[PDB]
Amino acid sequence: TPKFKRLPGHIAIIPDGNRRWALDRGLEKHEGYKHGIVPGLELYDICVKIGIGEVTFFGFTQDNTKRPQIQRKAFVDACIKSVKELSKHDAELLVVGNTNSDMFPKELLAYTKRTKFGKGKVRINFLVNYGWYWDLTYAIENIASAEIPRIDLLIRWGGRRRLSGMLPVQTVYSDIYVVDEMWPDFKPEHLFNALEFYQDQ
Amino acid sequence: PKFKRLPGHIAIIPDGNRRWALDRGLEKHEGYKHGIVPGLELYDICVKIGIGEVTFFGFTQDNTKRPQIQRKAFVDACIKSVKELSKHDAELLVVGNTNSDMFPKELLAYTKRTKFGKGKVRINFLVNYGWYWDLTYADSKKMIENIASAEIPRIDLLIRWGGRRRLSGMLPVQTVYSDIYVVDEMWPDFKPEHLFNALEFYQDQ
Ligand code: DMA
Ligand code: DMA
Ligand code: DMA
Ligand code: DMA
Ligand SMILES: [Mg+2]
Ligand SMILES: [Mg+2]
Repeated sequence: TPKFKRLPGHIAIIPDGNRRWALDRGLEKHEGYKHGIVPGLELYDICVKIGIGEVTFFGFTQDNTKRPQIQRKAFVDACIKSVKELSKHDAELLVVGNTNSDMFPKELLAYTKRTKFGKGKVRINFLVNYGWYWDLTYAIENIASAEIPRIDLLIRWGGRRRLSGMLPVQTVYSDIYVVDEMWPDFKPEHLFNALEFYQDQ
Repeated sequence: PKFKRLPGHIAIIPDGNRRWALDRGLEKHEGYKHGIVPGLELYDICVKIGIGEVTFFGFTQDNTKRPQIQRKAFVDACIKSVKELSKHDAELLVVGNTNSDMFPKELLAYTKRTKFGKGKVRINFLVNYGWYWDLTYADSKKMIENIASAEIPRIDLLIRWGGRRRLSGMLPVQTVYSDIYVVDEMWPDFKPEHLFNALEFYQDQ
C-alpha cells in the first residue's frame, strides 16, 4: 500500500462490463455476473487494508430489470451472493433501492437498514433496483438515498465515461476514474491508479 | 470532418481560465476575456457540423464568492458571449438564480428562450447556477418537470476543458446518462480538434 497523503472518504464503484467479459470468454451474456462477485470482495479487502471508510456499489437499476429474464435472474443472484459474502466480513452493509417493486429481491430487504457485521471496519452501500428518478422524487435531505453521503471518487470499469444515473445528488462534485477493463478483470492496480489520481487532484 | 453519429445536445464546461492566465504570466482574472472567442469558434463549428443544442456552464453561485476582480471579469465575459451569439443566429436561453444580486441584470432579457437570426442552434448558458437551487426549484412528477433547468433537455455528450474529471454540479438531472469527454488543455487553449476528438469518442460509444 502506498503512503497515501490523502484518501477519499467515500468511493463509488460502477462494476460494468460483465456481459462483454462473458462474450469475450465464449460464455452466454448472463454468465458474467457470477465472475463479478470475487472482484467486489477483493476491492472490499483492499479498502479495509488501506483505510477507505465507505464504498457504494452500483448493483442494478430499474432499467436493468427490463433485460431478458435469464440475465435479470443471474445479476440479481450475483448481487444477493455479493451482499451475503460481505456480511461474513467486517462491513456495515446498507442496501438502497425501490422495495415497492416485484423486481426488488426479497433476500435483500433485511439489509435496507444499515447492519453492522463483525467489527464494521468499512461502510458498504449497494444500489439494488435503484433509479435516479425514484430516488429524487421519493423526497433534498429526504431523497431515497439520503443515508448515502457525498461521493469523493467514482471508479467505473468497462470503459464507459458516464454515471448511468448513479446517485445524481451524491456525484455532483465526484472525481471520475474510468478503467477500460471489464469488471470481472478487476485488479488492485485499477483501485491504486484511481487513488493516485484522486490525491493528485 | 464527417461523423457517423452526432449528439443532439452537447454540454461544455469551459474550465481552466485562471491556470491559463497564470501560465501566460497574466493576473488570475485576465484568462476570462480569452475564453470568449473559443465559445464563438465552438458555436461556429457546431452550426457547420449541425449540432442542435449546446449548453455552456457560465458560473456557479459558489464562484461568486471569488475575489471581486475575478467575478467582474467572468461575469463580463459571460455577458459578452451571450450578446455576441445574439448577433449570429442562436436561439438563446440563460438559466440561473435571478432572485440574487449576483444574477447579471444584462442577462434578464434571456431567461425565456429567444430566437435570434435563423436560430440555427439552441444555446443555453448557466449563470449564477447551483444544482441545489435547480432541483429544489421544483405531485413529484410536476416537481422534476419543474426543476429550474426544465427547459434544458437531456445532455448526450459533456465536454470539459482544464483536465478535471467531474461535473461541478452541472445539471444533475440532464447529465445522468451523458458520455463525458475531458480535454487536458485549459479552455482558452480551445482548438477545433478538441471538439472533433470528443465527437469521434461519442460516435464510438
Ligand atoms: C447489472 C449490470 C448492469 C451489470 C453491469 O454489466 P452489464 O450487464 O451492463 O454488462 P455490459 O456492460 O458488458 O453489457
Ligand atoms: C452495474 C451497473 C448498474 C452498471 C451500469 O449500468 P448499465 O450498463 O445499464 O448502464 P449504461 O447502459 O449507461 O452503460
Ligand atoms: C467562472 C469559472 C469558474 C471559470 C472556469 O475557470 P476557472 O476560473 O475555474 O479557472 P481555474 O480552473 O484555472 O481556476
Ligand atoms: C466554468 C465552470 C463553472 C467550471 C466549474 O467551476 P469550478 O472551477 O468552480 O469547479 P471545480 O472546483 O469543481 O473544479
Ligand atoms: Mg453495461
Ligand atoms: Mg476551475
